[PDB]
Amino acid sequence: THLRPYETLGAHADTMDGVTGTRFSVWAPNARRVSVVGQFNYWDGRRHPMRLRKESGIWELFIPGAHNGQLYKYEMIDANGNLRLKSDPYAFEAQMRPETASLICGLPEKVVQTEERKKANQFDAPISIYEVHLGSWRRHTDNNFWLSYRELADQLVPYAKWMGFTHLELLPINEHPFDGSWGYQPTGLYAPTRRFGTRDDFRYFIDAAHAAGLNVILDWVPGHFPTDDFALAEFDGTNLYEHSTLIYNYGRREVSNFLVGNALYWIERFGIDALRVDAVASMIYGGRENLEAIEFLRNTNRILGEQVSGAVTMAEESTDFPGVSRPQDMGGLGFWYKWNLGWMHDTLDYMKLDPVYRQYHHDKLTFGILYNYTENFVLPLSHDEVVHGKKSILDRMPGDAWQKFANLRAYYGWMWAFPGKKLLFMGNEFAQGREWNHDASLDWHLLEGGDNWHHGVQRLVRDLNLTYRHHKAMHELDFDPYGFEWLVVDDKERSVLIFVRRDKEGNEIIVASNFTPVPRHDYRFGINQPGKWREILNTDSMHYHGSNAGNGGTVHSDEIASHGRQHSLSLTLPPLATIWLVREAE
Ligand SMILES: OC[C@H]1O[C@@H](O)[C@H](O)[C@@H](O)[C@@H]1O
Repeated sequence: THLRPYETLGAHADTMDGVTGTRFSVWAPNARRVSVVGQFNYWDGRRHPMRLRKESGIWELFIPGAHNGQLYKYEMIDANGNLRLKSDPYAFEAQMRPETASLICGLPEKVVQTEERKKANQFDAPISIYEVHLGSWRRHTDNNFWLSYRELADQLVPYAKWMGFTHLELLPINEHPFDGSWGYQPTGLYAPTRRFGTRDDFRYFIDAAHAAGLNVILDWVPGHFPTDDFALAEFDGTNLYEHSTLIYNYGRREVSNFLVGNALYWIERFGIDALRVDAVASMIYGGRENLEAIEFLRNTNRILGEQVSGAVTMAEESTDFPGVSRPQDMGGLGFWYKWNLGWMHDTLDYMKLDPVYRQYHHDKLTFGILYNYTENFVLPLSHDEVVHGKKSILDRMPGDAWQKFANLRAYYGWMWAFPGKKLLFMGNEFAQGREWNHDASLDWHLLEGGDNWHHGVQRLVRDLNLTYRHHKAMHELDFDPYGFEWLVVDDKERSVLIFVRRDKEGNEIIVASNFTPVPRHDYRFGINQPGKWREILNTDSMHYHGSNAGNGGTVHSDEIASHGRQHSLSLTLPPLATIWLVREAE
């Protein structure tokens, strides 16, 4: 009604007086007269004229014979007296490249969210996200054509599922005219792009993802106004959706309706489990504060939480605007999760340095625990990091080849144990050497031939995901100080960092990282829980083409004081590696 305007505006199928047809509604308070033109009219605007309404400003009409499948637009007389063809803002399907225009299809049946999908979005869940641009994941060999939604449901769902990810994150699949925007310069907010098939196909892709046990996070764009093809600027002749560089007018009721309404659309009518909002800073800009942007995010989040609890939202915000992932009543904004850009910048800068200069930059691996409780973090290695001459993640690493791969493997070992949910952009899991190209398939060829270093990283990421999801200690208490404790925080001259993760029932898994090529034998450190400890993950294993250094079985604790603790372990730490230890019941 007042929240889901997509249910009454646009083109919908109805039958009045007995006979069937479709009814068209468009919001335009100004503008002299408005008509519907399509395949049922010879595109003649003199035929079917619409009637405007007073206390809404909506032109409407019920055209008999006009059915699902035909194309249509609106021929209007702009409030300044101009003749302009407009596509429906609430178009559910469209046609890209060789034109622009709306379709008649109506709304899809609608999806009631199951309980396993709500459980998976929670703060106590393991959450590991595979971020993908549908247009450049893979391509057909012969001709370089895109995979359709249905082919992605048969190839991209099983892959993300086998690799052990819990979530799939899509770069924007709303209709957009150019591939170079990656989806962030949209023209139709309610239509899945037609690049990969119909909107029912997309719906089928989401069903398949649910059926495989994945949740789906969709990149959502309320921060970028349609500045293309004349799709939403000067709509009726006045600044309908825009202000008075082209930004939204979040102040108006109906505009806020068009945006909020779009959010319930994806979650209820496509079964989307979460929404991510980018450039939140670009939206809410202390002194520039756009009061109406801050309030729009707060109302969206509040309404979502009330109308579809179980679904959550995530945000990227680059100015440390306090309280991004906190309840509205204080700081506010009201997002469930926040991208940890600081950690991504810190660990990468650290990771980049010659292993030999790391002793002077230790503070880049520790500093992130100081503020881990001010926001609910996702640790993101996303698309922004591998474009525009920023190099891939693997090209950031130092040394000859084997060293770059050992470094990258150790980093993932660190990343997957650090408080925060995980996000990995496609191509990173097999260590692509080249930067991402939206125009081409990923470098899947690196994985051709006999077992190689890239298979090694790919196997690691899978074990990393599987292990991480098995042990509560690794995910239960990310956002509670009890969940993480330092064991060795100040071994700067050797670059060794050891800490513990802790589940609700007190169980500890020990994480040790060696960030230099020098292997450490008989490395002694204090523990809280004496007994028998055993490796469960070792990034230097030869299964990932490491050198296979390690502890080769159970190691018992010694009652020998160390680092202020009554008991200790003496271990091998493999070079440029991280390991995880679990305690054996006795
Ligand atoms: O089109 C398919 C092929 O395209 C190339 O650009 C990629 O590097 C290959 O890995 C891929 O398999």
